[PDB]
Amino acid sequence: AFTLADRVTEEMLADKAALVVEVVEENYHDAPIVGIAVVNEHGRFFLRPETALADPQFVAWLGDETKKKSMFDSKRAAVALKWKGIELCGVSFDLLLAAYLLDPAQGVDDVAAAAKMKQYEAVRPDEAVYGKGAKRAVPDEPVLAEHLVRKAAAIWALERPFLDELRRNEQDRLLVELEQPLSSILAEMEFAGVKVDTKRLEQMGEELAEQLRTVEQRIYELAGQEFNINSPKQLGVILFEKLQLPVLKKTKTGYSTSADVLEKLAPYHEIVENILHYRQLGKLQSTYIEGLLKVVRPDTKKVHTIFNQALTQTGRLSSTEPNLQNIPIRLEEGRKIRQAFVPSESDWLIFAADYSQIELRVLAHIAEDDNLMEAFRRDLDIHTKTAMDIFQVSEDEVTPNMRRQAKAVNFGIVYGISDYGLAQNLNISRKEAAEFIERYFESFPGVKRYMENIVQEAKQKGYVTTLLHRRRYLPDITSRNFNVRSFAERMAMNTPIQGSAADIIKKAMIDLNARLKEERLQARLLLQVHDELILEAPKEEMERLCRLVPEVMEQAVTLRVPLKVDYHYGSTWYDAK
DNA sequence: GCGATCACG
DNA sequence: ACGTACGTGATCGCA
Ligand SMILES: [Mg+2]
Repeated sequence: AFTLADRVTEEMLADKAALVVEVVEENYHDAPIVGIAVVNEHGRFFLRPETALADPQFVAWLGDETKKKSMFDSKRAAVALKWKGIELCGVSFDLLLAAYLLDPAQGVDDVAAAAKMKQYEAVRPDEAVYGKGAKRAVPDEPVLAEHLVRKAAAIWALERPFLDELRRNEQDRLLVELEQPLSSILAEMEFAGVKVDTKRLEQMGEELAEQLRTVEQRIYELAGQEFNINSPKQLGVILFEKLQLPVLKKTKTGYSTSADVLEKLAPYHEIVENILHYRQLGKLQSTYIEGLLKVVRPDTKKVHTIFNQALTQTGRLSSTEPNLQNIPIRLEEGRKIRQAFVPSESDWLIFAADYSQIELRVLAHIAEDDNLMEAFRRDLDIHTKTAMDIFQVSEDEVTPNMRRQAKAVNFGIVYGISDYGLAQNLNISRKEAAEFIERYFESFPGVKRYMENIVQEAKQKGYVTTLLHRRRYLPDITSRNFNVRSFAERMAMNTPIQGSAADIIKKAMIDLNARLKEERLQARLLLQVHDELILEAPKEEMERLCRLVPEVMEQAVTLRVPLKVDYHYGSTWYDAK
């Protein structure tokens, strides 16, 4: 039972409560709050938001850091409230982040899924209540109120068991000192948004519609026929049946036309280079011009991403609607998209700071590999040094092709090395790749010992860990299926590296936000892209940021090798290079 | 809805 | 003998 309240009472404002501030729309930016539930020592309450959020005592309670709240996905509530000019403080327990740290593979995305981890089933999945996709809707008040009170009651009854298990895992500080403070910082970043130069985007797309038409007509002429270049089935028929190009592959999905296949097919027909170019331009038009403009707010011309903090299996963030972690940079034609990402105020600039080789520096630290540690203590070009070691040549004798192949070896080492995977990447034989790998481990025997030991540890304990005690369970490590077991072995090798790098930049974000506040700088974090942080600030703060941001990022943790941070700034994101 | 594809670190 | 590089999200075509 619970109270369907018509007005806020003092009983509802106790100094510890489970709080539900329900936002049903997936994108919570400027979205409605459909209902509120409070569970505390005095009872269970459902409040209508138009009543509660207009009540000064309830708003003061929400903003009082000394009034502690337990929630699920507090960032969603905090951001929805920010759009209403209401501050949420005092969130001491977030069940979504607790569940994520205990086991990221559960895919916990609602209270019911977290509750099932502790045999609590007296709450419905959100999808059962609201529906999926187009059939989605807020139910009538009796159904909605019971659901919100059941979620608040579940949070109330799950905080202790979840904290107990986090404690046993030595993850309690990871929740309270890393993920929960980070959630508030991410909320600020998403709410600030990034300003988009939409007229430049519209022009850029224009440059693109003309070039697409040009290459599309060239492809039709070369194919001797007009067809749907973007259809995988149709392209494969044109290439491999009409034009009779060679098929170097498997499976029975018609034919693969991925860029790695087309790059090998290019010497056989002029059409292949044009299809690759058409693919590049069409990706920019559909995803990064048209798709971006769809989610720009028409009034402010800002995009407000949502950073999913409880999704990836390694501890990284992800970014949605739009994804601001995969904006084009590698080819110049795509890189120009970043000219459309601009500071949100006049006379401000974009400032970008990135870790240099954080994953291999983490590997040097965790493996305690003498040669790799010394390479970073000398601040060597790690791919040139790896080439020197594996091909047994002096620095002057490293050719560009040697550095390229050594770089691919380094990628494989971080991903979880295999002769098959390296051979596929470098387009060489498994035996040739195995020789590269053997040479690598002769030069980096500590890395070899580390990789052997971490796979054995994953088998023994059932999971692997990161520097700050994030965990990933790997039950497939004991599979008698070669493919299944090999997947788990690569995850055992990769997750402590990628995940520790994620831990470090998350701590850097917390440290940076604190330093920006101490210095009373106007600079603000806008984005994180795995190993880099993107800020905007007044032009008059650039000199201070050039010293502050790299130092904070470099000092976030202390490893057996230095951390190194590069930085750039300019008038647009493109120019911060 | 799902696989293929390609964008990023 | 075995055959996938690690981690993500958006779009498209097609069933
Ligand atoms: Mg970098």
